Amino acid sequence: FDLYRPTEEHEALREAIRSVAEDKIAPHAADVDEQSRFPQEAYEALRASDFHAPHVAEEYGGVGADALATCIVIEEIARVCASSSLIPAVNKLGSMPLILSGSDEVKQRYLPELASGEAMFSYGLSEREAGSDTASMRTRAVRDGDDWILNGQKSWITNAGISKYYTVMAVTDPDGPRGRNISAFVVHIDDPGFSFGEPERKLGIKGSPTRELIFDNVRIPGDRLVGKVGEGLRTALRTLDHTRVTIGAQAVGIAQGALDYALGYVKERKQFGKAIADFQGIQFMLADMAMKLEAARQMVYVAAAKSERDDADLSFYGAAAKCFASDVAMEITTDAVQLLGGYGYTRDYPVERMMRDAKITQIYEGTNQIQRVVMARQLLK
Amino acid sequence: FDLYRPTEEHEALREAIRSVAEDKIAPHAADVDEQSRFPQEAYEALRASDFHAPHVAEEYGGVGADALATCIVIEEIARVCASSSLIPAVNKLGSMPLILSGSDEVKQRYLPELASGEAMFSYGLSEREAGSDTASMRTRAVRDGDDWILNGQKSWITNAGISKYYTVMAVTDPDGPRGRNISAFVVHIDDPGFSFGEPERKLGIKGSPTRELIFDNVRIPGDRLVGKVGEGLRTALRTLDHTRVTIGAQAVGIAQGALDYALGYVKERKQFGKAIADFQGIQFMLADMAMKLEAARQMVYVAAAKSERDDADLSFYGAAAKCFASDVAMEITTDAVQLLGGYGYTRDYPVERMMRDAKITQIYEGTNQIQRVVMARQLLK
Amino acid sequence: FDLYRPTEEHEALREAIRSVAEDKIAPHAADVDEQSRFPQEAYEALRASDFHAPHVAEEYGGVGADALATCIVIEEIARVCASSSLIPAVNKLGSMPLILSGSDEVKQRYLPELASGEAMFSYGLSEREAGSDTASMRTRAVRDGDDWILNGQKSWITNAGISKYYTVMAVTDPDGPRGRNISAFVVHIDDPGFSFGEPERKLGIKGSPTRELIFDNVRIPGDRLVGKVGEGLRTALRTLDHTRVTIGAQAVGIAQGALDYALGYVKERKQFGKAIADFQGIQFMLADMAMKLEAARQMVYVAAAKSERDDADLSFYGAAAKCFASDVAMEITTDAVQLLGGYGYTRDYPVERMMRDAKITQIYEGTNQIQRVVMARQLLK
Amino acid sequence: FDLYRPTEEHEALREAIRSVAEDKIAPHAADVDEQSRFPQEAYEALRASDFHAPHVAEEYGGVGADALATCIVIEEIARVCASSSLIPAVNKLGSMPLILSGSDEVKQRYLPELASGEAMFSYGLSEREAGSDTASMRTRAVRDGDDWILNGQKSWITNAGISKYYTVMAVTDPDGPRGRNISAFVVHIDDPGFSFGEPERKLGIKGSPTRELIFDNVRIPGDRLVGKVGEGLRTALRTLDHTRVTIGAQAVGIAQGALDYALGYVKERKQFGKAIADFQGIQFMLADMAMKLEAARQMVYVAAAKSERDDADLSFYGAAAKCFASDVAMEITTDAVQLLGGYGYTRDYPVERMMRDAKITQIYEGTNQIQRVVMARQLLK
Ligand SMILES: Cc1cc2nc3c(=O)[nH]c(=O)nc-3n(C[C@H](O)[C@H](O)[C@H](O)COP(=O)(O)OP(=O)(O)OC[C@H]3O[C@@H](n4cnc5c(N)ncnc54)[C@H](O)[C@@H]3O)c2cc1C
Ligand SMILES: Cc1cc2nc3c(=O)[nH]c(=O)nc-3n(C[C@H](O)[C@H](O)[C@H](O)COP(=O)(O)OP(=O)(O)OC[C@H]3O[C@@H](n4cnc5c(N)ncnc54)[C@H](O)[C@@H]3O)c2cc1C
Ligand SMILES: Cc1cc2nc3c(=O)[nH]c(=O)nc-3n(C[C@H](O)[C@H](O)[C@H](O)COP(=O)(O)OP(=O)(O)OC[C@H]3O[C@@H](n4cnc5c(N)ncnc54)[C@H](O)[C@@H]3O)c2cc1C
Ligand SMILES: Cc1cc2nc3c(=O)[nH]c(=O)nc-3n(C[C@H](O)[C@H](O)[C@H](O)COP(=O)(O)OP(=O)(O)OC[C@H]3O[C@@H](n4cnc5c(N)ncnc54)[C@H](O)[C@@H]3O)c2cc1C
Ligand SMILES: CC(=O)SCCNC(=O)CCNC(=O)[C@H](O)C(C)(C)COP(=O)(O)OP(=O)(O)OC[C@H]1O[C@@H](n2cnc3c(N)ncnc32)[C@H](O)[C@@H]1OP(=O)(O)O
Ligand SMILES: CC(=O)SCCNC(=O)CCNC(=O)[C@H](O)C(C)(C)COP(=O)(O)OP(=O)(O)OC[C@H]1O[C@@H](n2cnc3c(N)ncnc32)[C@H](O)[C@@H]1OP(=O)(O)O
Ligand SMILES: CC(=O)SCCNC(=O)CCNC(=O)[C@H](O)C(C)(C)COP(=O)(O)OP(=O)(O)OC[C@H]1O[C@@H](n2cnc3c(N)ncnc32)[C@H](O)[C@@H]1OP(=O)(O)O
Ligand SMILES: CC(=O)SCCNC(=O)CCNC(=O)[C@H](O)C(C)(C)COP(=O)(O)OP(=O)(O)OC[C@H]1O[C@@H](n2cnc3c(N)ncnc32)[C@H](O)[C@@H]1OP(=O)(O)O
Repeated sequence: FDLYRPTEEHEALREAIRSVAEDKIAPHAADVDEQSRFPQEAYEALRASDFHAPHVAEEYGGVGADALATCIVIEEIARVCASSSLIPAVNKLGSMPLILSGSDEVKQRYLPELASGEAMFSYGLSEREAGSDTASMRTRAVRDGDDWILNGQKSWITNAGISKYYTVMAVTDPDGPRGRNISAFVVHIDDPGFSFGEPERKLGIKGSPTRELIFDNVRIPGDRLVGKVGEGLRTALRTLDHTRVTIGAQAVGIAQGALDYALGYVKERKQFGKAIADFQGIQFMLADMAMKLEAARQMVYVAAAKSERDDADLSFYGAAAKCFASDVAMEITTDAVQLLGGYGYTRDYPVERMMRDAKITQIYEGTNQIQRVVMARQLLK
Repeated sequence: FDLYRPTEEHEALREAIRSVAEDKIAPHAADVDEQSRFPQEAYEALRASDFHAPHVAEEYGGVGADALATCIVIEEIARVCASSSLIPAVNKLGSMPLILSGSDEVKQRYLPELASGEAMFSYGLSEREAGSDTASMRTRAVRDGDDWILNGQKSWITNAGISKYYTVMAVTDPDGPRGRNISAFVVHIDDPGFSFGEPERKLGIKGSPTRELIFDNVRIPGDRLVGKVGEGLRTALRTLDHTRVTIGAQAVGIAQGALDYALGYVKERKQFGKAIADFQGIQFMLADMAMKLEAARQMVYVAAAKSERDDADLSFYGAAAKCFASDVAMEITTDAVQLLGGYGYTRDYPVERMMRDAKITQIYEGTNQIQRVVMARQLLK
Repeated sequence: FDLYRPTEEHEALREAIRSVAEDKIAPHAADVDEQSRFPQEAYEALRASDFHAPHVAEEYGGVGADALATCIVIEEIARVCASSSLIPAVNKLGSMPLILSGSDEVKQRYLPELASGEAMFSYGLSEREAGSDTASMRTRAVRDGDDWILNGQKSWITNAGISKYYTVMAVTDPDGPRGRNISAFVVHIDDPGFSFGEPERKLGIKGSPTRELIFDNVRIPGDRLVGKVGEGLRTALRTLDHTRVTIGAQAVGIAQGALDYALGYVKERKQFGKAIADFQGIQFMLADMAMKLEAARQMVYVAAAKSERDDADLSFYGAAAKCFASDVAMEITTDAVQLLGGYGYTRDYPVERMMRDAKITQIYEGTNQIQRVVMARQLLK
Repeated sequence: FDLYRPTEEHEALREAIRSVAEDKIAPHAADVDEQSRFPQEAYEALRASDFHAPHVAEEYGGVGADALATCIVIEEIARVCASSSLIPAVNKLGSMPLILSGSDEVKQRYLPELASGEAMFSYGLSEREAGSDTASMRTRAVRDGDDWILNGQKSWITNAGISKYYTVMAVTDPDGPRGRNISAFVVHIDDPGFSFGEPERKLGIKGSPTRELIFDNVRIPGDRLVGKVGEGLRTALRTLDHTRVTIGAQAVGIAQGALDYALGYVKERKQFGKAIADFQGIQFMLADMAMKLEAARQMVYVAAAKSERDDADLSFYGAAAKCFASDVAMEITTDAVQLLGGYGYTRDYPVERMMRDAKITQIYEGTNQIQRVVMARQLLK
């Protein structure tokens, strides 16, 4: 009766990534956060064992991992270092427009490099004046001969400056129909006229660089185009249906690492002659954490399986899984800090970082408010 | 990729029970509640299509439906009439101690009658002074020759007076070790010295009779014994691991029928020139309802599959699924009443009954407080 | 230091109404609910001790109680019978348009009768197609000589059929400016062409009659007019600024009676060898109930004092106090049912009625959704 | 009708502290947090206008401000800089054992210095192995001639290293009765054998130093004793009844500054052609923030007035106000971050610091869990 559980191969993949995460990634998490620096140790351990971008097809030298497997990887990394979890998460986000809409030549040019881990990918959608409202973006791409000239800026780009390649969405016709006048392009770190802004000072995922892309007449070849002229936003949003699920998986992981730490702590700590775990009010809190986490985890796995089959209701299930899991992670991390008392408020324990990191999950890949707008559209048609 | 969904056979069973529920059961739900009377129409339609006790093995003339199938049946009935959903739910609860612990002869005597629907089952555990604290029960069974003599009372028995057979737990040794001095017996409606109390006046599931069993020197044969002397509480609690999941499935159904009604209503109703559904604050409420329901539904299906395999962690997952789904159903029904305004507060719409019925799901088969005690034990060992 | 408490005279008024409520009103509450019948015993005890309409000015034979005193009365009644609390609450709601906008002659005609308790008042604003959207009402009043002719219907009128007088809002010019084409009139129970609909079957406040007013060419004298032609909605909404606070006071009372009962119960009931109150998870629940109730109570008193002074920010504080206190009452009553276990789900204990009654407080005098619309307008200008 | 509001003198004090806070304190808040350094600018502006310790009696050169006035000061500072708010809050916490239990000579020695602002006070209760469980503390004070010798350690001391004087609680008889074998002493920064630990690295209130006190045979005169031998814990806990209210006032302030910023932001920011404030889902969020804040604020003022009169139920009201206001501040700050989107997650806006600072309010002066233990004791006796 193999209903409603991961396969044996998924559970073996879980032990393998857990093992890389606990030995190679976890030891460096406090320092990655404290110095706001890229988790280089984690990148190298993920690259050595093929967990840095597992979703890439075997045809390109990839692992060809399914959508649920990929979620388990991101979850198990996020359990110990949220910044590190963004290596596979943003590698998927940036590459997915190619995998969904790109020509065989574009795929063949870029995906092998991701597969071997010589290159990381970023995704450039958001701007200063168009975050949630992606259709109002102002970055322009103009034909010049067979070339494209890009002008404008993207905001908030994860792994910017480290990533070699940048999937960038830009207006290809300012008079074309709203939502359908935008195209996707691969931009290289060394393209002319392309700079980065100063790194953001953030609440959490501090080791993940977050920076503006600035495009000053960036000339790029015509073969940088991903899919069809004007179909770029369509591709960028179809991407978010799949990747929202991985941010759900991240939130679950962050929540799980916080619960693991709090549980271990309250079994050991004694006040009034008893373990903190022996107080029923604490038991009730722990039960609530565990029950909500498990509900979020299963809902993520249901959405991941939907992502793998491309089920017609993926839009609702990806928004619900991401929203739910991020809300739950926010509550659980806040409670994990609480359960350690004074100690939980200090950087000597990891729970305060986990609380800081959880808060991003409610904002990126579409604010939980936008998630609710998307869920309501699906219920009402 | 058949991960994290019901089988095609489960979806065909869903359309069949939905069809019986909408045509034969739903039309009578308001009257079942209003007159506090047994849903006889529903019993007859469930019996005619083999949904009154689907879990019984084919060996006994049953459907031999798996634990998830059984949950979908209870869910789809509970969508339209919570009182009716208790026909399969309490049939399982009452029969499960036989299925788990009874001899071939006991099973062969009672299960065929349930399978054909000539008999309903009830379960007698709780007492006046021992609800949550089952191990402190005072109903006694004393050997007399080969017979047993039962003395005491059970409280709160669902389908009492309608059920022909009663799985009753009683102390078989007042000096034996706590938790392990209790046995299970099948009691017939016509056994000597056995009466019922006056029906409870309840908030909801009003058509489901709820009554005390009174045992005044009830003489019954030695072959009424279910499993082993002293192992009765062990069996009764193992039962609740499986059946807690069906109360989760019930809560989901109640919540789903309330959301279906509220959605339909807010698309039609206009204030300030627009459909109520067009107000973003209402959209956010509806999204929250739908997202929480879906998280509860999936968590129930994960627990049901665990019930079918008898996974070692069933105890945690059944308590979490039941607790979560009942909490969520309470919130959603309260919000469904709200979304209809004045109309939602009247018995002309079904949402107020659905709110009243949802509240029981937080109390029976173990209060949500006891669910949290059980979940905390499992996390801490 | 007389800051942030009621006066000694308010505390003496509290003991007097508590005393009338516990002896004369409470004994009949279960029967008032069970038979859906008017609380006649309560009306007579409130009339005998001047608590049926205490807000009326001494100039009219009234008690001239301030807005906070009036809230304490409604609170202390609502502690034992929510239906009874609506005698002073709807007496205020119906009379307030006269007190605020009526001529000396209108006041002199109607308020003395309320003061002595020969007459109850109702308020007719809502319609079938205009609840929340009051400005879209369709009840019309047309001049004919010096008379007015009323045509249409009002929905959901509390104490209808018992009340002698009806403050009714109607369109006095279908071409006039939206919001400012409506007038208020006093309608007598015996006016020609005036009938009532069949009583609503409700979830709670079942002893309070709730019925449609039907106006079939109701001819009434020109001196029935309350304030100025077209200024009627302005008066009706100014009323709701004051009266929303009394529904806050009601919710507090309902919540307080539920907490009183649950506390008393969990001190007495024993499971597992201890009082239910000795379990820390229950302690935490009780603390949460008590803390939220007290926050709602104080916020109501702050709004009541604002109502008495007519502070400029009353609109925000009345909506916030009503919304908060009703949300809190809904949660507390739901938890009070839970704390009694099985017993809490039966009509032999009063907590289930208190839960049913609490739910109305989230809907009338402006849905909590409308309360949030009003609060957001005030924050944003 | 002067019910349920601050006096005119309280509102004039509010404008004066608001004015000092916005001009002299607010400009430095981001840098105080970013460099984890003491808010020296704020100390000097508070000292110049007599807001650094306003509660001290005029008899000692103080302002003699009442308990509500003192709460408004802490609230208005906390609106712009939570670290700065702890100057008056910890000055009160440290001095209160003297004000409540100290001799005229002890008061005359220490309070004038606080009043003029030449000295700050700290309070040393908590230890490594006794936080919540204060009665189990192990710091010892032993008589030697007329002197006392202190040995042990205190944990988590706010303003340690800056404060000149330290009210320290220590065991004065290890064989005496639990709870009643402890005394309070004033310790000077230059007493022999007294050192500080390395400053804690914290989530928030980073400019407030938090450090261990280490006592290595600290010899101090007999006249350092505050009140009576063995009555020290009694005094320390009576203190917390008053000071818990100021942490409520702090939380309110933090919440208010976060709401002020979010409101201002959502009126200006446009997506999809409209101000973010024009989206009803955002309106509902803002209403909820404002309504909960106001309920917390009033409940704090009610508790402050109780603190000023020393009402018999202060214990319940101080725990409820502190718990409620800190829970509400945690939710509101989390929502304020959310309402700014990406910007809210960066240190260029103050909302993320406000979220980090709010979390401490749930932990110090007694964890919200301990607050619930205290509230349940008061309800149940
Ligand atoms: C750490 C970090 C990393 C990021 N990485 C990337 C990346 O790699 N690639 C990329 O393209 N982007 C990235 N982003 C951008 C991120 O997804 C955007 O911030 C997000 O889409 C919100 O946009 P915004 O900040 O402009 O907020 P806005 O759109 O200005 O929204 C502000 C507030 O308004 C609310 N709101 C907006 N519209 C509505 C509506 N219609 N109804 C109700 N409420 C509404 C929002 O929920 C929010 O609370 C990143 C952001 C962060 C913080
Ligand atoms: C409609 C209905 C149908 C029922 N049908 C059946 C049936 O068919 N068969 C059957 O055997 N029983 C049946 N019951 C009984 C039901 O399961 C019991 O009410 C339930 O086990 C709770 O028992 P109680 O009412 O005695 O509450 P108590 O055990 O008295 O509990 C009272 C309160 O204390 C709390 N509490 C108790 N122990 C703890 C603890 N250790 N820690 C924290 N909080 C605690 C509970 O959660 C509850 O809130 C039914 C009940 C109802 C209402
Ligand atoms: C027991 C009872 C007694 C009553 N007594 C009286 C009385 O004495 N006098 C009287 O005049 N009326 C009375 N009423 C009417 C009551 O105040 C109305 O039901 C209320 O104003 C809501 O109107 P409605 O039922 O038409 O709901 P609708 O206005 O149809 O609202 C339906 C749903 O839409 C939501 N909604 C509506 N507008 C918005 C919006 N703009 N933004 C977001 N959500 C929105 C509402 O909150 C609600 O959830 C009574 C009602 C009841 C149930
Ligand atoms: C920034 C900061 C500043 C501080 N400043 C001062 C200061 O100036 N002076 C001072 O004396 N102290 C100070 N403290 C100490 C602070 O008040 C303590 O941390 C607090 O009393 C909790 O103690 P703890 O950390 O040892 O947690 P513990 O007591 O170990 O508690 C751990 C967890 O167990 C829970 N818990 C404990 N007992 C129970 C129970 N009986 N029932 C249920 N749950 C329980 C707690 O709520 C918490 O969630 C400060 C702390 C911080 C973080
Ligand atoms: C991970 C980060 O940090 S980066 C990404 C962060 N940003 C986001 O997640 C953006 C959040 N916003 C969005 O998802 C969208 O802008 C929304 C949901 C707000 C909708 O905005 P709208 O202006 O209403 O867009 P609309 O729904 O018209 O979509 C525009 C076009 O894309 C298409 N589209 C939208 N969603 C999808 C989808 N899931 N799959 C395929 N196409 C889609 C539309 O159908 C439309 O094309 P069409 O006109 O030919 O049908
Ligand atoms: C559906 C209704 O309306 S009817 C049922 C309603 N009532 C309930 O759900 C009862 C709620 N209460 C319970 O579940 C239990 O009484 C609990 C969880 C509170 C535990 O009570 P305790 O006194 O702590 O019982 P304890 O855990 O010692 O269990 C007693 C015995 O049953 C066994 N047992 C308990 N749970 C299980 C289980 N899930 N599977 C098998 N055996 C079990 C124990 O191991 C023990 O036997 P042992 O001593 O040989 O190990
Ligand atoms: C107790 C029950 O069961 S009965 C009452 C139940 N019904 C309600 O509570 C109704 C709920 N709805 C309302 O409060 C209103 O209809 C609202 C808040 C939704 C606003 O509706 P809108 O169409 O937006 O009305 P608007 O705000 O323009 O008000 C109409 C007029 O009344 C005035 N008005 C509104 N509120 C007030 C007030 N508090 N005081 C004085 N005048 C007011 C307006 O200023 C306007 O007159 P103007 O154009 O001369 O300024
Ligand atoms: C601000 C910070 O960061 S510093 C302060 C941080 N720490 C705290 O707030 C500590 C939290 N803990 C406490 O409040 C207490 O230790 C509690 C509530 C957990 C109670 O602990 P217990 O061991 O149960 O203490 P108990 O209630 O017996 O109190 C000990 C003694 O103090 C007395 N006492 C307790 N509360 C008070 C009070 N509010 N007023 C006066 N005396 C009091 C008791 O009556 C008792 O003396 P007694 O035996 O003569 O009656």
